[PDB]
Amino acid sequence: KGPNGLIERQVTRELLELFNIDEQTLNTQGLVVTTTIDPQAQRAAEKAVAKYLDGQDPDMRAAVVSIDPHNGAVRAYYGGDNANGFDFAQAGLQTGSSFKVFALVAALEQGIGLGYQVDSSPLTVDGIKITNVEGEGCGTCNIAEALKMSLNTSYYRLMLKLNGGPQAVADAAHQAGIASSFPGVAHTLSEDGKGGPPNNGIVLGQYQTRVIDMASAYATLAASGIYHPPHFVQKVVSANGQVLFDASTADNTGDQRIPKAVADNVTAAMEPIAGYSRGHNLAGGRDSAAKTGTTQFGDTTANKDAWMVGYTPSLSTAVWVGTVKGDEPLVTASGAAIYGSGLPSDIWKATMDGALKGTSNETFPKPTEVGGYAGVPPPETVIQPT
Repeated sequence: KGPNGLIERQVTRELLELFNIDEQTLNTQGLVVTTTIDPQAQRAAEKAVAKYLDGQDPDMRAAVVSIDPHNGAVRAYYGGDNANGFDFAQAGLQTGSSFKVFALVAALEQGIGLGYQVDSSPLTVDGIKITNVEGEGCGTCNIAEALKMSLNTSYYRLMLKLNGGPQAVADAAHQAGIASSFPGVAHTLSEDGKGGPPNNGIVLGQYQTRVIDMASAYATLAASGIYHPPHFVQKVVSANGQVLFDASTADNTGDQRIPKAVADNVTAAMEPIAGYSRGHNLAGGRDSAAKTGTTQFGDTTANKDAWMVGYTPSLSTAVWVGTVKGDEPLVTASGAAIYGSGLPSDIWKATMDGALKGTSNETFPKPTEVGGYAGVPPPETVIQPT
């Protein structure tokens, strides 16, 4: 069946929850279910994956989820190639340097603006040395620049400035739409596993999160802080045409999870990142807001997971690349390590370009001020001899 079968499994799970029935009952009713999938987006995601994984190591894997920020509809969903196999778009995965976007949300919510300056040098805290996986430093620079350069050190210091520290980061992530639980994880972003607080590694993307969670949380940002629960079912009709559910008819205001000024300043900091990240601006001069991620393998100089998550006002797409075993250096066929700015960014760009083909280029709202800064700070008579 293909990627199609993974979509069918999510749709089924959603219907079971909607109707409070078991699968045996569902499958004998003769229902016709319209999904949220956009064919054009779905094909673009599938093509992009095949193009960039073609000829690589067969243990390489990817997952792609695209959500409409206007309503939470899942427009494209790629969890793997096998209908009855594993769905990497629901796996608990480390997010590495992409997670620190939530620390930026947390900081802006406490009135710290994009111009706030922080040291980016290496840091040691409780015996652990903290350095930047992507290998950049700026001395001291503003937190917008630190986001673009993926400065984990800066954001670790920023987190420790916040009221609540790592809990502020988890609270912002959860509010954005990172789910509080999923299968295999009863309490996300919790060190004890029971609802207790995270440790400092949250800002380093060390907790497990799903690709669908990242696409959804970034969609909240894309919608100026309005959250919509992600869903796969658009409409359900009975065997003889009675509408039993229709997402179109429901109360489609969302919930204001993040204040608009905060979300719009996050977007402003993220706008340059696609182009900065090895020239992955969207085709045709279309603006975007994006964030790369890489996780470190063990405490080596190798990488394990690589991410690109980014959006326009009309689509938010998260892309992960890793390996099926999850226990080995992430490298291309050339031998080189995979960072978020490489293959996951290739896939994100191709997916988004193909999904948004046939639409005009949108622009982002002008941000208003937070902590004294609105958006990213911008960059004789001669007599001789005597």
